[PDB]
Amino acid sequence: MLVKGNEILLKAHKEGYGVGAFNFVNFEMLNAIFEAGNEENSPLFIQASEGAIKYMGIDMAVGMVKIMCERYPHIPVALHLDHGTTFESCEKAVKAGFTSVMIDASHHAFEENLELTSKVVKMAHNAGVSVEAELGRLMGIEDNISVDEKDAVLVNPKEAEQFVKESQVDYLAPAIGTSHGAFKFKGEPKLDFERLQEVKRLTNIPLVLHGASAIPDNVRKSYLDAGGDLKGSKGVPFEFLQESVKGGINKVNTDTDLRIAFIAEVRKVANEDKSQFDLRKFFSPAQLALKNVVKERMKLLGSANKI
Amino acid sequence: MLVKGNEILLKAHKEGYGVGAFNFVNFEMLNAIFEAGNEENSPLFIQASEGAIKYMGIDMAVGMVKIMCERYPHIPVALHLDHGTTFESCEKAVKAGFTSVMIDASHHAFEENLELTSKVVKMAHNAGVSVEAELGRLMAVLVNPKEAEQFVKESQVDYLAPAIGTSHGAFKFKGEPKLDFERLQEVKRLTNIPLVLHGASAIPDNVRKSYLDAGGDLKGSKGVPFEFLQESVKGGINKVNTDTDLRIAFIAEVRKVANEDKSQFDLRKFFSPAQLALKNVVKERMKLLGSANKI
Ligand SMILES: O=C(COP(=O)(O)O)N(O)CCCCOP(=O)(O)O
Ligand SMILES: O=C(COP(=O)(O)O)N(O)CCCCOP(=O)(O)O
Ligand SMILES: [Ca+2]
Ligand SMILES: [Ca+2]
Ligand code: NA
Ligand code: NA
Ligand SMILES: [Zn+2]
Ligand SMILES: [Zn+2]
Repeated sequence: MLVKGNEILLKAHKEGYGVGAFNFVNFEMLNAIFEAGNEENSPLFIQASEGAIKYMGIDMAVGMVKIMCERYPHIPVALHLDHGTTFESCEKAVKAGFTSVMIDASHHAFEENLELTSKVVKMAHNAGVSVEAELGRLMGIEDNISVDEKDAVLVNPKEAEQFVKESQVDYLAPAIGTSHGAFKFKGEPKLDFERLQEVKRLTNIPLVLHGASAIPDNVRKSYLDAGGDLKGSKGVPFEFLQESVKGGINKVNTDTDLRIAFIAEVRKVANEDKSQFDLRKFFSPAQLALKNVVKERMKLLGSANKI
Repeated sequence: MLVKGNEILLKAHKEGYGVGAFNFVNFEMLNAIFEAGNEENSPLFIQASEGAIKYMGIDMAVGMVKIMCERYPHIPVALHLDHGTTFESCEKAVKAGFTSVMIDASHHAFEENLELTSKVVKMAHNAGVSVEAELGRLMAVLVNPKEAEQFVKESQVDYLAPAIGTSHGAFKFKGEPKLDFERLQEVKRLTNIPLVLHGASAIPDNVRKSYLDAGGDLKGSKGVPFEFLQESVKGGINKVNTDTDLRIAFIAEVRKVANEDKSQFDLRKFFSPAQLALKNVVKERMKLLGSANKI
């Protein structure tokens, strides 16, 4: 059933596994994510960014989710606002029926981030919805990066301790070296697992990893075979995602992998039959590929069979 | 708001216009259809086939439509089961919240068709939803006006789909387009109810061109000319099933995006243009059929 996000992540935190948080922009993505959760018997964060809410309309985002939850009442699901940018946006999401909201003010100074985050928390908690906030910048720590300029980019763990204590945020996204999109690393992947472990120790709450797509070999292969361009793309290795969970990550934001898998099949159908214009013949294989990405990720993070 | 199909077709029937009935299989198609209705101030028949209902889940088909009706409360909308094949399928639709259902037993003997249709009509009318049935082969083999007269009186169906020369899909005519408008008018005279044209896509020139420019193949395809559609409405057609045109327009833009940027994998970048092309096909059709500005 639809539940507050912190009910799902507190279980993950205590039992030491990670729960995939999967973005959707329409029916096909949503359906495939839910079918994956049903087949793997796994809890789920379903998320929509502000741009996805603009695309769908917030009434439709929430609406489709509630219908899916009624279809599969046994699956614990949190409906989560991804990268909320203002108090007002988080407020609209609460009113609309989201059960978790991210207020992302990581680009603001520490005092402003904490102030805005605390304001959202007071509002959300009053409505019985959980809150995520973020510290650090979601960009790659390039090689030859200043030893100090690294501490000006990644999460400052002492900041994280105070941040969580004063804001009462339910979960925290600490930047440890990932970033959004298909182009995460020039050269070999590297994440600050020491930093992660220090944050987990200091805060003792569920933590969130953004930019956690892996760009699996089979997915890259499907996209390339269908004539797509992924030159220079590098995701977070499966081994790193498991290490992240060991280090205290409980929510794993995954969006890019889903879209590559999905669009690879759309491109393939278009390539292989020029006369095809039944939408379902494009979107059925696309759904299956996305579903399969989600199912494998659920097993990897250890959320499979945790319902 | 969401209304029984007869509310919409009776007005169209009395005032002599046609109302486009547009199929959807997901959110993008449904949103573009509704935005068309909003921009041309037109009533809407939104339909889902048995196949589309399997694809979406009937719970999602109805749910999405109701959300859209709440988004655009001024637009009269009928939610219609296209090509129901059994009593059971029609009943599920009534129970799920459809406000219109087609029971299609056209391929059966006249007697079986009338029998099954009368059963659906009894259940549906009991629940306040309208019913469409079909007579004739959509490809003698066309509707028999005297059969239609009897079929309508005994079955009490709200609207009828008489076969007059159309058929589904992009390949409607080997040669020149022809419809039996004489047959249409006789059916209209003898039944005096709203009539439904299936296989009504036109495959417009701009849509065909967008599809071919995008690498698609439409060799040999031919739809119902705009002029013939207008002649159909004049002859008594009030519901005009349109599906193929929307899909070609939509998929043309999807193909184009795939062609022009191999690195693009944001779904919205594919489906935003596809929605706009679909919306524009539907807007023009609303104007053509005369349902524009009827709100
Ligand atoms: O951390 C992530 C995903 O990480 P990933 O890119 O590795 O999958 N997320 O927060 C999801 C990304 C949201 C962006 O979507 P919009 O373009 O609609 O704003
Ligand atoms: O009459 C028509 C459409 O006519 P058109 O093909 O000229 O647009 N309709 O009844 C629509 C047919 C819908 C079929 O879709 P499925 O494949 O899901 O069964
Ligand atoms: Ca941020
Ligand atoms: Ca038939
Ligand atoms: Na988030
Ligand atoms: Na129909
Ligand atoms: Zn993110
Ligand atoms: Zn039809």
